[PDB]
Amino acid sequence: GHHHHHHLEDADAEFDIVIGNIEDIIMEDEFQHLQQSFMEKYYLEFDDSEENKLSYTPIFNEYIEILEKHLEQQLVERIPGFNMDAFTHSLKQHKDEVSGDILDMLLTFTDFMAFKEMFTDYRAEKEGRG
Repeated sequence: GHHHHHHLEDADAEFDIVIGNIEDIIMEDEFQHLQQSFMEKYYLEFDDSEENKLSYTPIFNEYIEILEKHLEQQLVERIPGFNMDAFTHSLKQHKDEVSGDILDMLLTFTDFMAFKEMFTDYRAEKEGRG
């Protein structure tokens, strides 16, 4: 890992979809549950990854795998509580069953206040917070 930039679209529509909604859901997890669920059903009911040209196939898989991997371990060990990041939902399967609602309820001991503080600051500012 040693790059940073945005591009592609027509090749991987689903990617751009989750990407945009991801930066937005950063404030609300539920939002992702709905959006993601939509793209998931549509995608699964259409095609899968490993698409695009012969160069995009690997470049895409690697890239996504890199971020997904890092964010995966982070989100997994995150368990902040309050609607910190929906990345978890689209990360594994669906955190809708238990989001900031119940999570923050008990995990209130340390809501996303702190977690999101640094996490969001980087994640958001990274996706293009503004």
